[PDB]
Amino acid sequence: YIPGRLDGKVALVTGSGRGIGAAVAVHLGRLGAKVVVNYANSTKDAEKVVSEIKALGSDAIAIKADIRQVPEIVKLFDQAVAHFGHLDIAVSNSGVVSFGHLKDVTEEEFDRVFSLNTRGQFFVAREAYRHLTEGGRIVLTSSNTSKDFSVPKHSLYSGSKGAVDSFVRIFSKDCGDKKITVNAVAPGGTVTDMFHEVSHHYIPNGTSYTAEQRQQMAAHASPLHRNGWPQDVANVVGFLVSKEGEWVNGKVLTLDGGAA
Amino acid sequence: YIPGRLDGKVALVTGSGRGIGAAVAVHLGRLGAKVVVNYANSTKDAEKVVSEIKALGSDAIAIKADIRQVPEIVKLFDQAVAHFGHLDIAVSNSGVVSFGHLKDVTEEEFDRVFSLNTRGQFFVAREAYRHLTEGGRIVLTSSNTSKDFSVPKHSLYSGSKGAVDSFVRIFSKDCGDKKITVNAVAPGGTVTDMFHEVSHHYIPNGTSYTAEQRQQMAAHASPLHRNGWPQDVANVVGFLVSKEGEWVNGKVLTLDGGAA
Ligand SMILES: O=c1oc2cc(O)ccc2c2oc3cc(O)ccc3c12
Ligand SMILES: O=c1oc2cc(O)ccc2c2oc3cc(O)ccc3c12
Ligand SMILES: [Cl-]
Ligand SMILES: [Cl-]
Repeated sequence: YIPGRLDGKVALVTGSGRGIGAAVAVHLGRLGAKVVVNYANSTKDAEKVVSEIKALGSDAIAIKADIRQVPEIVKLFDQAVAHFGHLDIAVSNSGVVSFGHLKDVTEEEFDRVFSLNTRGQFFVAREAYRHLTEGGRIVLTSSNTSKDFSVPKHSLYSGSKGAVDSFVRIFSKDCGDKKITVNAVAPGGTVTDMFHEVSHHYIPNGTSYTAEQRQQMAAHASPLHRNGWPQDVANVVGFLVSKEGEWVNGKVLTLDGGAA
Repeated sequence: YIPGRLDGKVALVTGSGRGIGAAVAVHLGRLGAKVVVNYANSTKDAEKVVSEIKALGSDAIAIKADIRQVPEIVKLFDQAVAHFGHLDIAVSNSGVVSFGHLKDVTEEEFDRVFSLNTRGQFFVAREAYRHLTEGGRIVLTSSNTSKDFSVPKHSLYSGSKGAVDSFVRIFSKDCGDKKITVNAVAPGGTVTDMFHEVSHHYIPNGTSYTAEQRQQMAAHASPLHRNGWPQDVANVVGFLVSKEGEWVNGKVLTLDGGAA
């Protein structure tokens, strides 16, 4: 047995096609877990991630699910257990971003956001509790915008994650009857191929700066003067889902490199 | 002009039929506002509240709305403005409580709770922003269970209010362009005719105590050794919606008599 490692464990990771989720899936594999690469859209991308994990020496399988549909969350978890025999760890990176002044937010947008970010993650936790081995791990994704960062015209998204913060604190109480810990990670601005299409929303008069200037401004918000990267979040998830992360339970960890 | 008072103002109060909302509606009337008594169920009860407000010397009107239905929120606010000429203050006391272990929470229950407590209150705020006079006031209802109090088997409700906390902080940014402040009150256990039917959920082995013992236990949780009452919340709402409450903006105030 090697401390910090996940040898002999089985982990399920949602939102694995891209960005943060992909880095998390690969990292848990690097740590020695077999990985269910759950994803929402591109099967080719997901199989890419599977292939990286196998190249590292761990087994993986891509299982698609629309996490807005609770019946698909149930089948995802059933299939995860049937394939690998058991499931120890469940990490949700499922979510969508949204912007707009309160006055302009529609019913349809509210539902688009809450169905995935809040309702979807809630039922990922339910199904993880139901399927997990004793002593397991659940990690959901919040955001620095929930409590630590105030962005005008970002109320809907901020509240979608505020819900998750409260969920995990109470989930840790309920899930203690299988000795499963429940936490959330709350990333700040993290660079992916999508960062550049939305970074203007986070800066006053953002469209009057170039993408590169906006990335650099995001970098300077941390006193370390660099951007957050998907590996930064994976590193912390990896610790939380390890044996050694056990005493962190019912908490939300803001991962912004010291910006707040 | 009398500091703290609301003379010449028009206020709309949701959830006014009963409990906290009723006390809030009557209080804003006692402070000199004309009141739209919005309610969900009993018209007779709502007209009772209207009658109290008129007996105090202020005008009031009962307008029903199902706050789960955004089209009815729009009409409620349109009708409020058409009746009184303008609207200055909007207070939501809309919500339902829910209990259950994570493992047993259904899609239907999630939706029952979030549609009112979170989605409904969000759109009350939207419509209040859209209809309010400059310099107005929006107050939503959170709960001590959002952040300050951890109740096992209460994750769904806790997260429904966690969302509201994040909403109001960001709403205060957006609503500043009409100089409207936005806050929430987060009551703890507050005695109403309903308190006794659910107080067992908040105490380990609660059903093995009598209703009166449970009420007394709730009283002892505050270092003032009394229960919270609807007037306790009304008093604070009244301050927030006054001129003198202006510098409290974007905040959630936990009203538990010092329990936390
Ligand atoms: O581009 C971003 O994407 C994000 C995404 C999130 O989920 C949370 C925060 C951010 C975020 O914060 C910033 C601060 C700046 O000064 C500049 C850019 C950003 C920026
Ligand atoms: O009965 C209650 O109803 C509530 C309703 C709420 O919305 C929040 C908190 C409570 C609450 O906290 C308690 C603590 C005790 O020790 C005993 C009873 C209660 C109790
Ligand atoms: Cl994905
Ligand atoms: Cl009501």
